Amino acid sequence: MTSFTIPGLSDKKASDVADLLQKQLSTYNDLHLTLKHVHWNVVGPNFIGVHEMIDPQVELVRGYADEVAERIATLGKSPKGTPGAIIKDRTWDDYSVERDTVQAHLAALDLVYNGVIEDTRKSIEKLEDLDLVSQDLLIAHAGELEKFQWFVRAHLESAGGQLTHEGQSTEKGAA
Amino acid sequence: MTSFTIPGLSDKKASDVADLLQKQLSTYNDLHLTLKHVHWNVVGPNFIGVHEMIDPQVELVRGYADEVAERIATLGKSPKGTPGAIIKDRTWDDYSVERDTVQAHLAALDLVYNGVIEDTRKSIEKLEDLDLVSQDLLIAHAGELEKFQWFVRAHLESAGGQLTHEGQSTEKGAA
Amino acid sequence: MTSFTIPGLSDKKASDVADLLQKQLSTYNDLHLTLKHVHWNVVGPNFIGVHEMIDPQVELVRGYADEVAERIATLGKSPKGTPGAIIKDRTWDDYSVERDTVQAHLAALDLVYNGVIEDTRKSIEKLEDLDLVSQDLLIAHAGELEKFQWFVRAHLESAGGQLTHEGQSTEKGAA
Amino acid sequence: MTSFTIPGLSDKKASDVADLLQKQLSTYNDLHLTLKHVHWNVVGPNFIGVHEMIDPQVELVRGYADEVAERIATLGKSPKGTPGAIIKDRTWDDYSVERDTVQAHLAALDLVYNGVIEDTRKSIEKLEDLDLVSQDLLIAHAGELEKFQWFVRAHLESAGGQLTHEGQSTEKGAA
Amino acid sequence: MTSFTIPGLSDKKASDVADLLQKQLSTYNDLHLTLKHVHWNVVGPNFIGVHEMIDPQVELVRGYADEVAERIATLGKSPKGTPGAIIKDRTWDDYSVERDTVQAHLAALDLVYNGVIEDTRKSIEKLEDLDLVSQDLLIAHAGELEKFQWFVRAHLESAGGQLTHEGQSTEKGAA
Amino acid sequence: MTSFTIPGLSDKKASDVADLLQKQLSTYNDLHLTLKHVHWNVVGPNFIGVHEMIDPQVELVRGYADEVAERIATLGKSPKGTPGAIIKDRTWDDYSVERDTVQAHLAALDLVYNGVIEDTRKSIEKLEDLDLVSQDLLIAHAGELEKFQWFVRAHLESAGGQLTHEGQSTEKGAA
Amino acid sequence: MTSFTIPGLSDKKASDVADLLQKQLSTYNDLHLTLKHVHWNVVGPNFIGVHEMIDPQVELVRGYADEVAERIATLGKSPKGTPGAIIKDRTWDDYSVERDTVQAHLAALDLVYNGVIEDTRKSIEKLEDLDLVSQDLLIAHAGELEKFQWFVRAHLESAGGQLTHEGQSTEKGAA
Amino acid sequence: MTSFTIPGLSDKKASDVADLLQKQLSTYNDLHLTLKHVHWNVVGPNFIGVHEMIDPQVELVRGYADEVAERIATLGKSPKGTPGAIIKDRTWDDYSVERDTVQAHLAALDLVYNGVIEDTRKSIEKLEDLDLVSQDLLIAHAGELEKFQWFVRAHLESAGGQLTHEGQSTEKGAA
Amino acid sequence: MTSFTIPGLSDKKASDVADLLQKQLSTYNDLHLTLKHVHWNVVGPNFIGVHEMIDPQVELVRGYADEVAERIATLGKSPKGTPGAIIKDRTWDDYSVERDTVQAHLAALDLVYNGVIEDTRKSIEKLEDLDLVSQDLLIAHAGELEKFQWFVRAHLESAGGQLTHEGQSTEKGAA
Amino acid sequence: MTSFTIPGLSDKKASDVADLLQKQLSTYNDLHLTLKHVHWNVVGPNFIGVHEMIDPQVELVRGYADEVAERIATLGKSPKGTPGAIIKDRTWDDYSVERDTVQAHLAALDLVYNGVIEDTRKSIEKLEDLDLVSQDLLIAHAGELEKFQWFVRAHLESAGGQLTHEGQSTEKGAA
Amino acid sequence: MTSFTIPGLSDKKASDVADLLQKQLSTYNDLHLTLKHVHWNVVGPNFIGVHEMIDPQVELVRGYADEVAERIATLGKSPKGTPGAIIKDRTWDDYSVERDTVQAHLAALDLVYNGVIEDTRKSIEKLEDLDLVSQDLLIAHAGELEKFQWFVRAHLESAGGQLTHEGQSTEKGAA
Ligand SMILES: [Fe+3]
Ligand SMILES: [Fe+3]
Ligand SMILES: [Fe+3]
Ligand SMILES: [Fe+3]
Ligand SMILES: [Fe+3]
Ligand SMILES: [Fe+3]
Ligand SMILES: [Fe+3]
Ligand SMILES: [Fe+3]
Ligand SMILES: [Fe+3]
Ligand SMILES: [Fe+3]
Ligand SMILES: [Fe+3]
Ligand SMILES: [Fe+3]
Ligand SMILES: [Fe+3]
Ligand SMILES: [Fe+3]
Ligand SMILES: [Fe+3]
Ligand SMILES: [Fe+3]
Ligand SMILES: [Fe+3]
Ligand SMILES: [Fe+3]
Ligand SMILES: [Fe+3]
Ligand SMILES: [Fe+3]
Ligand SMILES: [Fe+3]
Ligand SMILES: [Fe+3]
Repeated sequence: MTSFTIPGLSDKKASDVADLLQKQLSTYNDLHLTLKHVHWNVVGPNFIGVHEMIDPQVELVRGYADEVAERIATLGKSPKGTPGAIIKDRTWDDYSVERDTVQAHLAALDLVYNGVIEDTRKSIEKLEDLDLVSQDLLIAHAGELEKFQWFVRAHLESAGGQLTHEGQSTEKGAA
Repeated sequence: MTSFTIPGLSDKKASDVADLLQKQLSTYNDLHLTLKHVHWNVVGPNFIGVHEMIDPQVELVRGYADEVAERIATLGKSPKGTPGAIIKDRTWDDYSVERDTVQAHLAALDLVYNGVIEDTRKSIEKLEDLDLVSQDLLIAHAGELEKFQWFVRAHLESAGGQLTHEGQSTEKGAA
Repeated sequence: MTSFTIPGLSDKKASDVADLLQKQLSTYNDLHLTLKHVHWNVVGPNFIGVHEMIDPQVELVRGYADEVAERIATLGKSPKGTPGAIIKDRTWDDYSVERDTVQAHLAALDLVYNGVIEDTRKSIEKLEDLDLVSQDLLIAHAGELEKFQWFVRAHLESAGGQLTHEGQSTEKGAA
Repeated sequence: MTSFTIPGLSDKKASDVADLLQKQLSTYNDLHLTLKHVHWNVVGPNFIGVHEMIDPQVELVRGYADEVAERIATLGKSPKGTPGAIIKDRTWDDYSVERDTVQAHLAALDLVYNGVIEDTRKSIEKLEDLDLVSQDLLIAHAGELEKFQWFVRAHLESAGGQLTHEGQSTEKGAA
Repeated sequence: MTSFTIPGLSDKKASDVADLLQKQLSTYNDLHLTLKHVHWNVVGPNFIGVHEMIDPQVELVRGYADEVAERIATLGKSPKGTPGAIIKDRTWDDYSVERDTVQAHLAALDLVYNGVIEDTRKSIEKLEDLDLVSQDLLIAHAGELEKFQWFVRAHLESAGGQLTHEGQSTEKGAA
Repeated sequence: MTSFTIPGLSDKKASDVADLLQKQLSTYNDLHLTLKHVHWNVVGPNFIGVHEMIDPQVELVRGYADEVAERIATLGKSPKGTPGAIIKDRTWDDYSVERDTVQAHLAALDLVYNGVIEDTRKSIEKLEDLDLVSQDLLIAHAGELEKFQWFVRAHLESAGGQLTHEGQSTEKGAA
Repeated sequence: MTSFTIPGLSDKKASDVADLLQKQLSTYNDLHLTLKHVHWNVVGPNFIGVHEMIDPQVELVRGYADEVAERIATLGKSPKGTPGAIIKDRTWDDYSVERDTVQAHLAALDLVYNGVIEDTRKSIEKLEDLDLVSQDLLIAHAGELEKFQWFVRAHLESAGGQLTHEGQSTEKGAA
Repeated sequence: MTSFTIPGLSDKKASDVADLLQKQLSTYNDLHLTLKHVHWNVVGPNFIGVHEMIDPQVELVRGYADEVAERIATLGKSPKGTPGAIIKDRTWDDYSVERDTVQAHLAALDLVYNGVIEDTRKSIEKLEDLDLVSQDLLIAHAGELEKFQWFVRAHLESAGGQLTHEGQSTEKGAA
Repeated sequence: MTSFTIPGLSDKKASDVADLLQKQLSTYNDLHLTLKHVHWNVVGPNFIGVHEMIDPQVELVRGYADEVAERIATLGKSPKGTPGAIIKDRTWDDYSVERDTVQAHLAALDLVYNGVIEDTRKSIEKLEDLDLVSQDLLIAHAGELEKFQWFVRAHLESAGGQLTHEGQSTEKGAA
Repeated sequence: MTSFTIPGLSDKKASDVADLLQKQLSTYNDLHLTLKHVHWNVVGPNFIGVHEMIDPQVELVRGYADEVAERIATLGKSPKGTPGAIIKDRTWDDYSVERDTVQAHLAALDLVYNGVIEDTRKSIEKLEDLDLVSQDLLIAHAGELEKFQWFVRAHLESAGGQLTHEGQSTEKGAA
Repeated sequence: MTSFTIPGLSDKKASDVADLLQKQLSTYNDLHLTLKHVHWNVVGPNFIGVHEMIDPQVELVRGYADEVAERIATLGKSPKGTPGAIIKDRTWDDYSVERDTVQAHLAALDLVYNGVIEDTRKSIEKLEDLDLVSQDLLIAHAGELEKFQWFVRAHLESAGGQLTHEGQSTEKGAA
């Protein structure tokens, strides 16, 4: 049973890209479940616009999870997508907010995205010497992830300055 | 802050339907992640047909999770969809198979579906005296869930008799 | 070769639902062939409207036959759909009208539908204690079957009263 | 002119289902006109999201009115849909709000829906012994009606508790 | 609270166009309900063609009601669309026909359209000096309204001459 | 200026196919104008069904005219499609019926089609030795032309026998 | 057999609009046949772009002919669309060009359009006192007719000045 | 190089319509750029609904600019659409707001629309004696422009009265 | 391993049709590659129209290659589609033109088509006694192939006569 | 009011990418207006093909302007899109050609594109050390921009050599 | 005849990218013909799934060939796509398998893909210093090419290990 991988790629690197994506795979799965969670637990006068704004993102992220997963399998390894594998690779805490105003959930998500976008950014740099294709993959995602954050922030942005519920990891904005 | 619910429904029952669906909500979320997991980890000569056969089901189940969740929220409670809430309400073990033949994964899934279809069946009967609408909801699902199992089984069915990897909870069919 | 069935269903009932649907399966197959038959053998000034009115129904019924059939297979049994199995389970006489006015064919069909709708109605009641899902299945059909009859009747309806070619099993309306 | 009805249904029950739906028919017609009325008479910063949120519902309800009406006609009776028949069967008061904030109109609608959902709920129970199909019909509606209310409420919901403009029949919430 | 209106329009005229449309708004609402009413209460050999011919018109008119209504709101006033406002602005009698032949209902509708088309024609002339845009609006409608009448008439037209159930306000044609 | 034609075709035959199609081209142009003419000048209780039944045919024939025309041009000659060229190649009389019942117009058209279908049939046989492709072209048309006639006839067909307004060239059926 | 017309229109004017449109009806029919004629008889290096540019126009004009025709019928009269009625109402000469360069045909068409656009312009002014709706109808057309001419001219336009094959009724431009 | 224009239009008027539209052309171009500008520079809790509400308008206006431009070219003149031609024909000041709340931008836009709708209104009246078609063109636009303003205003409208940031040219509403 | 073929066809003929199509298969493959080649290597003022005109043809031919190939396989033999099999069955020279004016490439293609259309024409006649279905297949193609040539020629056609770069196998037209 | 930016990006670089894109934003806006300008001011025998060839590009560029703009906003800054901001950031001269042959406008555009493609190329290199995502963004554009230029050039290309109106900044090609 | 190229690219590099792509162009053309070849020559129980799995890939590759080709032309050179140019640039042997099991063909293709993916990988690295855009182009392809291989391999993969018909260039797997 000769283990395989992409033509012109060292098993060393293959396993290196494989591990990076697998961590990414779980970030996404956690995220499209979370996103969906805040989708149902939002309340406020601007309920509908944010309620609907989230769905396309959930759809988009689910695809990313799928893209990234099959890339691992193409790399030669086996992708892990059961609830356990998520909690396992997961390095942060399970989304804590529940029924609550849009303003709250948004502020919470903003932070969540800070986590995702910062790690992806890193993986892109790391991947550069490992596999340009897998790097291209994440670059594509990054742009869409970063754009969605701005939609969230723009909702919290200050009159002409910026963000409310300012840099306070894990809540901190009743204003 | 007066708690609400459906017009013509006793808070007693509301909370009763709410709890039933919340358990259902997690079964689905676990299932559409699992389904997706076996989607990427299948191998064999009949790889493509099963690879693709699974996707519509994943799409369908994700919707069910969504339907059921908003029903809870309409009931007055708050739906839980983060990875933790899954493992919490979850009463069985995280899908165990990984890269492996279609035949294996199918046999594994069959069993998984046995779990889901049997609990839904129960909830339907229970719900009958609680809320006909929520019961109708699950009835709809049940039919599609039951139908998908048959697709899986039909792949394991015997010449003219029935199922291979016969009633052996957690694997037991190298034939 | 261990025979299978739906999780949480007694082989006793499974075979009971199975038989009911199989009789239904043949009623449909007979019906979408008949419907199609009258579709080609109609004449009159209102030819086109009835000619086209029938097609959607033929399409709809064919699907019902398909739904019901796979339900049997999901139940564990084997569905029968060859011309013989039809004549076998069939308990009435093969549509007798041929080239003839819309008014005639409609009156003939009305009666045919009386047969189908009355038996389905029965099976629904019977199924109630056997399998709620299979019952739901037929309920869905029933509504569409009953609605189509009204389209047919509305064509025979009296000025403000009702039906022409009044209750006369097997023709009886040259008016 | 022999009066007709559904095969396997007692004229007694037919006329019983017929009357129930006819009352339902007018509730809908009143509702999709009202819904449309508040659609044009809304103002506020969250104008657009609610403006558009209402349309699908108006479209959906209009269909329900249509479904229910043809069911009556299939039952053998004659459906009434002119403005007079509405006011006649109508048992409550004509929507009273006019140009006004979303928050107001929503609170007003919430109450309106309380009326509709409570009566439909009743008719479902009543219909159970009369005609399962007609009951299935309304069950379907109910779920969509109940879901739309939640969209409205979610806009009035409290931080983590519930509804503003709390239980005050006919206005009572400037907060 | 400074009342507004269209740039370059005298509040005098604004309120003048506003009133004209509001009367139009109710004519439409009455009409798309009526149209729908005759849609369900038709019988005859040519049932289906007329049954279906009506729907597009109902859809079209509902839109007109919507167009006209938002024009009022754009004018600065508040549009009225509840069942009461209809009966209020309404100057004629609630459609009187019920279950009955196509020929009858058509003849009845013809007359109804005579009412609508004659008043719209008038409003167009009146509006000419008030607001060309609002006039353009109704002109558009008029053409479609007038065209639909011809479909109705063409059904009643004489061999090569014209209309049956000739000029007899409120029925008068058993031929 | 070397005249061209299809590779492997004798200029003798080319000009022979060319002439046949050019006569066909005018038959079509005359026909899709006529068809359209009777489309606007029909009256009766079954007005709508026949009104609409004609349009697809007009669309279809217009295409045939287009197909046939470019075939001529591909043959090397120049197709003629102005009103004059029609009257020129035309060998029969300009459709004579005007505003009149469906029954009349249909009977008139039936005859018109008898003309078209009989000449096309001939051209097919003639073309067989000239150019199989051009023959295939007309065969295709023929089937659709012949089918449309049956729609027309089926409207005039006798109880179980056949056609009314029986073989009477240029009218002859007030029954 | 009481002759009919549009509600609120004097038979005097009806017959006046009727005649104007009937002349228009033939102009269109002549035009969409002609347009089609030049569509097949064009040659040159820019063959394809003009070949295809013409089709949408033919489709558009055919519709105009249809619109205008049913307007006549709605007016109470009977529209004439057979090849004879064309030549009859026709006041100019049958398109004379045959196989020939785009440049030629375009120049020829330009002139043809000059005829159509100038007469329509007139009818619009005339109609103003007769029927605003029928006037609106032609105004709509005019814009599309005028726009298509510009496409044709733009092909003949001078470096920065204007039109080639300058004002020379019936050919006159080998340059 | 003989200058051209629309058949039946005096070069005097042509150049008159031409100039009017050219000013309109620049108003639009300025507007769909501005609209787009505020589309990106909005912030607030109701960010998404207004963010998206603007796009259809930008798309619509861009088309208007296109329609109007080709009308000029059809008139015989040459349309100007480069950034310079805008600033040139432009008679007001370049949109001044930048990153800022929806409420602000809306109030700013309202005023902008007041400018556009008032000038278009004028041009319509002026054009009436010049070219009915070009007048029809702008009438069409006007209705859509006026309607969009109402969407903007409805967001600023008072409880039951009207507009906030009341008549204060160039800002004046922190409330 | 019993060799198969179409029911009711002599292995003698099967192998005869098989060989004919296989030669056709390579002609197509060569052609849709060539067509594509000239698609990229065209230059001139009429570049775009011809650039795009070619694509549909490439798409169409590729399908023909596919149709024809599976027909061989259905015949019992094995279709050959690798670059070698092309050059093998190929009896002419590899397209020689490269970057060059439309006029050139067209003239070159014209000749290429002369080759294809003449051989197909032959195969049709030959096939007539072998297999009517396979003959029908090629007849269909032929018509589309012949039509495309005319598009090419029409670009080279003379003022009113015909083709430029007249009958000069392998170039010969700088005019 | 804490200023924000992308997670894992130094405010130093953010403002650096921001400025680069803002210059790009104006290049695009200038370009899709210009492109549109030449779209209306083209004349010649190949008018239509180039007229239409331009539209997709205008649509594409407008999107790029939108993409790039929201990227700035996501970066933390504020995008500028009013006519003034264009002229401001603009470093070249406003498109100078007006009504004129395709050949001219194309040659003019070619040069315009030389400007855009050369600056984008630069920004890509510069961005490489600043933000890979924003670099990816422009790379995507570049390919489409570069491809469109080739369409333009291919129209000016020499027999087998290259470009006409050879390297002559600001016109220089009457040939 | 001044030779051209992309703005901001040295003719040195242009010709360097040009040559790389031209080799790529032929690899693709060879591949989408081959792919298609194995598409028709497959047999087995899993025939259909692989039969259909291949088509999307053939469609995708054909596009790549098209993309890459126009990139060359945009670079200034001339793309070569005739069967000869393929065999010329081709450095390996023409696909050797013919009618044969899926398992065989897949194993054969796997190897073919090893060739393509390894060379593309190389060209990407090489191109990095030549033209980032052309590099981006191939990166995109690579990902899709690599993904398709995995579909092929997954069919040959071992129970939990990997690939059958293990590393044996040119067949070697009857197991
Ligand atoms: Fe997915
Ligand atoms: Fe997938
Ligand atoms: Fe979902
Ligand atoms: Fe949802
Ligand atoms: Fe089916
Ligand atoms: Fe099926
Ligand atoms: Fe409806
Ligand atoms: Fe209906
Ligand atoms: Fe509507
Ligand atoms: Fe609306
Ligand atoms: Fe056509
Ligand atoms: Fe054509
Ligand atoms: Fe038409
Ligand atoms: Fe029509
Ligand atoms: Fe546009
Ligand atoms: Fe345009
Ligand atoms: Fe294909
Ligand atoms: Fe195929
Ligand atoms: Fe855009
Ligand atoms: Fe945008
Ligand atoms: Fe392609
Ligand atoms: Fe291409």
